[PDB]
Amino acid sequence: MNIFEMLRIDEGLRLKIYKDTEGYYTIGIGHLLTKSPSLNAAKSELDKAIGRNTNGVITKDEAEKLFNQDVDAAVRGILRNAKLKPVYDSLDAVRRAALINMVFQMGEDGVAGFTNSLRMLQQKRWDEAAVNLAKSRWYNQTPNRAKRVITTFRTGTWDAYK
Ligand SMILES: [Cl-]
Ligand SMILES: [Cl-]
Repeated sequence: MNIFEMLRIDEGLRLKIYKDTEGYYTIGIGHLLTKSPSLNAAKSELDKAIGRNTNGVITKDEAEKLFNQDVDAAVRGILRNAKLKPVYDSLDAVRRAALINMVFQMGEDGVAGFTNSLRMLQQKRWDEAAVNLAKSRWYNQTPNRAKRVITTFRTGTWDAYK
């Protein structure tokens, strides 16, 4: 298992514009297009992102390309973030995947706000961090996915994904 396969399990793949769990226009592998309610504003962002007139539909290859950029940007955002970087550097390979997953879903600012859990992860207090991570809107809103990420942090194994 690796970060790509992990995220592919959590986000799915859709080749036509769809609405995410929050109700926002998305396409491919969890690629957020816009927070705007307008489907046209979404199609516009979509075409800008792909470099062609898509009419709301893309191919698998195009979906995968967006995905590659998005994972890349997630990692680089962590590395540039003063709050996140030290956490990431402290972690083993599996748990690093878990932090990347959170960042991809909720953005850098979002994760960076989990101050207390971050400190606990850094200190390697697994069980405590798992308990604190669960007290969040994130966990309340997407409990199945959150549990999977949380289990990855607690255990340092890919069990939740197998
Ligand atoms: Cl883009
Ligand atoms: Cl869920």
